Amino acid sequence: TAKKFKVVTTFTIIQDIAQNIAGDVAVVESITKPGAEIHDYQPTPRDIVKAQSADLILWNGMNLERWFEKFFESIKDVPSAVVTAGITPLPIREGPYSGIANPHAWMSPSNALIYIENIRKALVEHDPAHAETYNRNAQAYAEKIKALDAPLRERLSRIPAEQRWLVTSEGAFSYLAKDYGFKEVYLWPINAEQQGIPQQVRHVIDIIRENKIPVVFSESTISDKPAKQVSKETGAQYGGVLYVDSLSGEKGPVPTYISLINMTVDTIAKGFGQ
Ligand SMILES: [Zn+2]
Repeated sequence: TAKKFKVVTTFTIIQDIAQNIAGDVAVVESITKPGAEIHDYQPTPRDIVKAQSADLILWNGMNLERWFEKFFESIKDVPSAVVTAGITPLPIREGPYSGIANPHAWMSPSNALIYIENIRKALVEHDPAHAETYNRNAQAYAEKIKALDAPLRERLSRIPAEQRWLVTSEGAFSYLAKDYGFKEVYLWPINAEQQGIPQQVRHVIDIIRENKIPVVFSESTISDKPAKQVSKETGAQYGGVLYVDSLSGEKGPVPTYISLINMTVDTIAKGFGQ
């Protein structure tokens, strides 16, 4: 066991999924830090160093990392793999990014199984000496992710279907909402230029009042102020922060992908009174 195979990912969700597949034969690090906004992140010379010292680079694609392709052009002789191949996208509904794939596909546990398979294939291709380990670790982790879906689905099924309105800041939950039958309301369709401008806030407020939706949420990498303004003006409580674009730090309450899905579902369910 000389030097461990080095994997660099764009963001933290992919870091943790890949690290479960890598086990003890590879070390996986994220370019973005926990809590950092990932869509419009501005890479630094230090990020170039980290990616250039890697043996493999993993990214989401599907219009997530607006910075990645320009950044990767500075990197020489390091293979990359997009981890979302084979996932059917949901289009973004409105705004200047309307009609392109919504990148947040990892919020569906079923889609996470495809992330796992794509990461496994990339590690086996670029580090074939450890293929048996990657295959073993991917099978075990896929078992955990597959089993995760049933209790989450049952928990959210307790909310009456007519009342299943998921009101968030970024429209980052479209894949989770599809899986579990929630209608989707948001202050902005995807992180970008305008987040909480008028017109956006007014539309969400109107839907909340028309349907008597009991709760609204924010997310861990963006401002909570728009959601709190919406809750102040309506009958909805502020349900707290959902985790989608980043894990917490490893000593925080959301250290892993499994913890992120569980925490987000638990926070939604509690917002609805379980
Ligand atoms: Zn996002």
